[PDB]
Amino acid sequence: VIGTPWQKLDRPVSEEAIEGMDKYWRVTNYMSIGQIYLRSNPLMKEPFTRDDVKHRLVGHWGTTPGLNFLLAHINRLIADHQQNTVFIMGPGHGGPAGTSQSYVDGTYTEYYPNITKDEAGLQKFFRQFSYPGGIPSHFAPETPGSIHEGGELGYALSHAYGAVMNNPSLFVPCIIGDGEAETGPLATGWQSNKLVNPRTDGIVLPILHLNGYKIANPTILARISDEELHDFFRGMGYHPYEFVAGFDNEDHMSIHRRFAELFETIFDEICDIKAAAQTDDMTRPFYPMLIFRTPKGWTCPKFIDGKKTEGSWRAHQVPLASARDTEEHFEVLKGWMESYKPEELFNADGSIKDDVTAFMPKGELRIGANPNANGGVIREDLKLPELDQYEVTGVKEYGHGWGQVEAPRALGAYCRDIIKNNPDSFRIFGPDETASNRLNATYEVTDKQWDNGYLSGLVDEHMAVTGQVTEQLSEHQCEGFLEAYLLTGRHGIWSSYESFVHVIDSMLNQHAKWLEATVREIPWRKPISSVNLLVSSHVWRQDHNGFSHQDPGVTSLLINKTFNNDHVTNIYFATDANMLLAISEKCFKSTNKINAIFAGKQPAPTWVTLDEARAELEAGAAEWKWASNAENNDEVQVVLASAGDVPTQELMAASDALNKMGIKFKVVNVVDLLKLQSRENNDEALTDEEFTELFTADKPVLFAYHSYAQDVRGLIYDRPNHDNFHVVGYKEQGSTTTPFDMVRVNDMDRYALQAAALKLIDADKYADKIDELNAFRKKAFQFAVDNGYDIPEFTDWVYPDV
Amino acid sequence: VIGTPWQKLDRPVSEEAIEGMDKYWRVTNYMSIGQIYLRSNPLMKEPFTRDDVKHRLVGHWGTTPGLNFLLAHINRLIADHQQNTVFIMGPGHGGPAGTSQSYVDGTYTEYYPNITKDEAGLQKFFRQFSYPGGIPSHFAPETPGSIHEGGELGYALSHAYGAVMNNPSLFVPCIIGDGEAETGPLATGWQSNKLVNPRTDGIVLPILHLNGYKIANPTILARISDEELHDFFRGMGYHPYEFVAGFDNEDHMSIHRRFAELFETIFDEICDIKAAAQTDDMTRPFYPMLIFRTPKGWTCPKFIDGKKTEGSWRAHQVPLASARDTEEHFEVLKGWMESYKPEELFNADGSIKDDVTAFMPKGELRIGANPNANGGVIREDLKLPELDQYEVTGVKEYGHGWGQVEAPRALGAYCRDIIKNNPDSFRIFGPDETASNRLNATYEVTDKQWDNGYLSGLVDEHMAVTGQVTEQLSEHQCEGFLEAYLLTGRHGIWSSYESFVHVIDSMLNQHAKWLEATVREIPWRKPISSVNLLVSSHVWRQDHNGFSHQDPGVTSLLINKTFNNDHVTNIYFATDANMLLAISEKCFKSTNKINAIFAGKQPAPTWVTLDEARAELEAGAAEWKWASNAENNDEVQVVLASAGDVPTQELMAASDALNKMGIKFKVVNVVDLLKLQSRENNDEALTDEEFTELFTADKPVLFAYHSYAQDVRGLIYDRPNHDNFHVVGYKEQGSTTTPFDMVRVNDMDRYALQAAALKLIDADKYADKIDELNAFRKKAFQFAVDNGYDIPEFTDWVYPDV
Ligand SMILES: Cc1ncc(C[n+]2csc(CCOP(=O)(O)OP(=O)(O)O)c2C)c(N)n1
Ligand SMILES: Cc1ncc(C[n+]2csc(CCOP(=O)(O)OP(=O)(O)O)c2C)c(N)n1
Ligand SMILES: [Mg+2]
Ligand SMILES: [Mg+2]
Ligand code: NA
Repeated sequence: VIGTPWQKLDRPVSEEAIEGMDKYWRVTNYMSIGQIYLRSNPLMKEPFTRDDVKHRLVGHWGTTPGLNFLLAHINRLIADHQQNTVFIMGPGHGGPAGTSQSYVDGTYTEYYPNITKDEAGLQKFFRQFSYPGGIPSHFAPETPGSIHEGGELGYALSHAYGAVMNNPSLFVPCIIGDGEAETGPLATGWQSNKLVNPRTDGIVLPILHLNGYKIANPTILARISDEELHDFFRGMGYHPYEFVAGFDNEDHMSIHRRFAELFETIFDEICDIKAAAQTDDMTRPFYPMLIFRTPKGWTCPKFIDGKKTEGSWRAHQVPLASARDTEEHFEVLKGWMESYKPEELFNADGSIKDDVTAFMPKGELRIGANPNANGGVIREDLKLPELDQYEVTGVKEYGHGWGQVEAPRALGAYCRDIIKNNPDSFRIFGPDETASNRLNATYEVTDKQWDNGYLSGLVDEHMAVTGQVTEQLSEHQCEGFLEAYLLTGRHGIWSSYESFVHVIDSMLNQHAKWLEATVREIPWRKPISSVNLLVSSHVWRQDHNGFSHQDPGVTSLLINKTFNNDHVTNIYFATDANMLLAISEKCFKSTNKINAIFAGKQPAPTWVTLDEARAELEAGAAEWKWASNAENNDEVQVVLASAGDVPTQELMAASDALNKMGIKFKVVNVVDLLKLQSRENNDEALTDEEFTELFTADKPVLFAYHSYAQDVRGLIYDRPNHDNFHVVGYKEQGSTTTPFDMVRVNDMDRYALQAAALKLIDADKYADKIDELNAFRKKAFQFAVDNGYDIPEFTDWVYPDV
Repeated sequence: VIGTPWQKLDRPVSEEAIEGMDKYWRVTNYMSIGQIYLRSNPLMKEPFTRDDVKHRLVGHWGTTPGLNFLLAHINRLIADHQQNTVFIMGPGHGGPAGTSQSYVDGTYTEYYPNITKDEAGLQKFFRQFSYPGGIPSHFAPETPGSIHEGGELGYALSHAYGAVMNNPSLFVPCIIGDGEAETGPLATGWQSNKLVNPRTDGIVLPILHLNGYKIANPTILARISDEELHDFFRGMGYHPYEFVAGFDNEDHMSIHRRFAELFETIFDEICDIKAAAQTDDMTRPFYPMLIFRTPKGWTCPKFIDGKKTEGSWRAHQVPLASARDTEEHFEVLKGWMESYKPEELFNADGSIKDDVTAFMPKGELRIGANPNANGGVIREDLKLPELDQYEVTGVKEYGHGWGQVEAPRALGAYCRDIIKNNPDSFRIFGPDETASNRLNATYEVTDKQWDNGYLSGLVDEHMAVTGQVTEQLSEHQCEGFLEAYLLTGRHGIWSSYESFVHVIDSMLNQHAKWLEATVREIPWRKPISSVNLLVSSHVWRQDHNGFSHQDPGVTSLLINKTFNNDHVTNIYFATDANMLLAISEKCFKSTNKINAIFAGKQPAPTWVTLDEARAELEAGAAEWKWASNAENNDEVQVVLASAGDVPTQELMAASDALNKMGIKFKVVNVVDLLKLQSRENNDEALTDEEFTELFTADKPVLFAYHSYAQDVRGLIYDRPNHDNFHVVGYKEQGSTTTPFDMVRVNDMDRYALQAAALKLIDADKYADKIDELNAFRKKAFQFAVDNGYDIPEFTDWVYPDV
């Protein structure tokens, strides 16, 4: 247990804590200006001149003094209440407030010992910000206290609410840009309070950083009427509180005492909710939220060159951009930095004075030290059930190609038992598609968590106020809740229709960037559990939905996060349920990855046994020798290779026909796609030797790919024999139609694959046969048009091993 | 002018209009069930049996009777008020309601003459729905009345509000799923009423289709308290009205008269707002919105096999899934279809009776006929200013490589004059980045439109209640507002930081799917203006922001919409301002495309004159003969090729050094990326002959690519000489650092490009020189680390032609 959660003070905030927070706000504003502007002379010691100013002024002042004021007060709250706390910096461009926080709390020098608490360390700390060889301008993963960089805005609320799930002792003050609140993902993030339980989850306090402006415009929420702004928050289930300061001549000590009093009223309401939830965990409370309305750039010069800067969008990035180049801007910078009175905040040796930090929390309650902001320190491996009990044993009993299993059901049973063994640390998220993607075996041991109105057992099923599955129709919510659930040390999986994974392409990009920077250079940030995404209800079988639902291209996005032997991204094609089991175990043991797990939810054959899946998964691609009919590679006339459930079923039927014609081939199944890349691009890929053993040195290779052929063409560009591959993939053809027609129109059906194999072997010899196969594809299409189902010769085919 | 806009009735709705709407609702519910369930016998004529039921039951009933009821009432409104109207079907899976609407209004048989108004046409209409060789299950572009398919949910509101911009006569009732309202893009779409003006724009009426459920869960908005739901809408600037029906035994005629009365009160409020805005166009009104709370699946069987189906998520997809297979489900289907009393709705010949449609609008006011739902019928070409006045004439006057122009400023001036010449039909959208991306020359002739609070001329600049630029910090809003502005017949452009274009990858996928289906098979849907996106503030120069802002990969997404010689997608690399001008003119003349226009906003050289840009753009890739030093292709030792402003600047400096060494090369610039694909993949690409003329038949090619190398490797896989290309691209390296360091760490700097050229020519001979160049890259990096700016030898370089 960290601290003493949800305790009220029952005395006023002390005057010493008020004095300490004003000194914090002054020193963190002074050091944030020093990080943006100074390359030397951090204490302005004689002579202080333009030569001490950076030659490239980069970074963002406007948000920063607001964040520094909130951080003084959240620090005071943590210390006085001993409250386990992680904050979220929505305006992540306020990086200097997050680095200043960790430098004051002492974690900065603990994690970066060269950056010491004295004049030399402070000089290094100022220069390194947003500087070559230095550190980022945002609240990046290399800053203690960060689980959210806030560069791509929108995800502050889903991260906050995912951090509190199953974390009943944790408070998260979530600071949200008022410009960020104009994004789609932030606007739906406020609704998450219908999806957490005040007994079994922790508490988010949204703090809208309503400083009036974004980069070059006012914000929508700051300029609507105050009545509308409070109705809006009350309508989303909050009790809004509003604080306004800095627009008049109120002295800063008075401002701190009024804010401390308000924050204590808010925290007491949060403690009342937490106490009441011990008894009534079914009534959803109106959780507090705070509208914090202060001038953008607060405390900077009111006008610069005749233009209003404090209280304007003009304060967003770098005011005084000529500070190194003109004596006029320099004297303004000098007066601005002097206004914080640093001679009162630092000792002669350059260390921040004890009276500046006496009010701060200590130990693991410090924002920079709390293990929830470095969740791999808390993470334990999952207690996994043995995988063999889930195996589809039909392949062993009856043969390769057996049955009509819906593959994700085996993963549903495996996840049900992972939840039973890990009942508060593994969650499932889905955008109203957990049952549609066939993971509903999980409801045998838990419920979908819904903290909103119930009506009747005739409609509400598998649903309760606490539970380990969460659904909302928003891929941004599912991906963001899971990312923070992992960042805080826990585990989970989500599923999405494949075409709609694209809604969250950019969130995958950012969490991959967070992993890239972590595995490269932040070894104190310990490994977290991977993002596991079941990508299902895929392009080949959108029977009720059609063309808008046909887009497997998240493969191509994921390929753009495969560099530097970081190994943070995996793309897996589950050939059947036993392959899906073997991939899922590997994913659930893995850390520091995004694992995209492709699997079809339609009834489909099972190709391999579980032991076979385990071996083939490790290599990444495998010959299926029981399907190949060639003696050796030299007798091969064509290599039949596939990745994906439906391309594999059509390739296997093509193999059956080609065997019956007397054609010699081998069959290669591909599961771990990036293992096709060269070793020069991927030091864990097949070697050239192993790749040539599979694909041959010089025989044609027909490759039936689940996604866009471009992916495979690009990945194998420097591989031996790559000129001999013919990659057939989805090609933006399809609608609501029958299973055969959907593969027919992308030349992926068994008949077109058999024709393409013959064209690669001898197009002249097999010209008539290729025409007969193309005519059969037309007869089977007319059959579907006339009859309303596919030709039995297509539907009824079973691999002959069965 | 269409109809008589914004007119009140000042009499009650007639009883004949009530009788007509109930007959519409019955016939459209009956035909929607017929589209999902029947392959023959649409009038249930003796014998009606299981053999008339489809063998594959696909499609979605639950939303559909709600939409059919709203469409009866919107049709009655249009006819009685003569109101120019386009609706939006947010729950686009209710396709059978949109096809039934067009079949009743008569547009279906006008556009599809085989689908006649009689028993044979009705049989064909039932069978073809969601059927092989037939039509989609959603409200696809091939349905008259659609500008929004609604397959990927979320975009109903941004499309509605973009359709009304500069369309002051147009009413848009926007029907929004209550599950769809849980998405990010829909949640921020409600805020668009701060961005339209009630005098100069038209009026959206949001209608929340609050049927209680999504696929397998209740919805957040249906289960929060009613007080919260109305506070929420009032807080977002609406006057909420709520209608509840179908949960008790109220007869349907009574329901229609109560709804007609409410819809008239709402429409009168909208007419009051429109009249008042003629005089006061600065006070933002509280626009009506309608909460429409009815049971999901309304009018279907209350229980099926003991499970509650009407008023449940169970009604979402296909109830009675055994209708063909068991006599029990069949008799339920038979009784359900009989309950609409089709013998009263159709004549003996199968035509819908006159008394069913006498209340409907006629002519171009019909939902299926209105030209705003087929905007290419209204679209006129833009009146474009002559391009030569914008040319950067420095290349002609002083030489190739001249100056420090910020390229988008030339496009800003060109757009300013396009707005002046087309003052109500060309808009700019940006997510608070129009000025940051250097398009603010537009504010010389218009303002950013902001219909929300003003405070002071010291902060509000270039901003007014009417104007032709729109900014909100949401890429979903900008892309959705523009898509509908184009779909309704107008023109425009938006700009985004490159990394964040990814937020709307999935919207690009869907608008490309809408274009694919239109150019393939819907020739009555006339060409619309293209989506033009300036992709700027790119990966090489995110000086204030860093690694989260470094992701040029929308190239790779766009490559997955390049099939079938549809030619709906273009990827352009603007080498400099004159190239950007030539690309922008081509884009602004183009139709039926998505044009992604890559350009850097940093000060940069200008390489080509405007006439040169015009020629080179047409071919797609061009030799720069003034930069090449080789006699002919056979004397070339390496081809130096680049795509993108910064790769081109570094390649040109590498060319200068290589010339000075005595190395023979040629320089090829690539602007129209997909023109590198083979003709077999793209019938408008360079031919093999033209491609070999540029890249040689067998010399090494060093290709400095702006984005991820994978893209170029995949596109050239079947091109002559492709094995000799070495593609250098971004590789997930970088942070907030200097311009040289950012290209250094991706091996893109001039020194690494010169080294790679030497390694391709003779790695043994030039081993020492390659070491010297790699050491210089380390000295220039240490220089930046020590001094805080790049080495003058790097920054001060100018191509020697200048
Ligand atoms: C998704 C996304 N779109 C665009 C941007 C570009 N951008 C960086 S800061 C910023 C304005 C942020 O304004 P606000 O949230 O109000 O922050 P503050 O005023 O506290 O600086 C924008 C538009 C972004 N970072 N993320
Ligand atoms: C962005 C997105 N995510 C997921 C889906 C999958 N899906 C199709 S319908 C649907 C439920 C829609 O519920 P609602 O909007 O309430 O529509 P209605 O109840 O009127 O059928 C979902 C989850 C989708 N179509 N779009
Ligand atoms: Mg702001
Ligand atoms: Mg619904
Ligand atoms: Na090759």
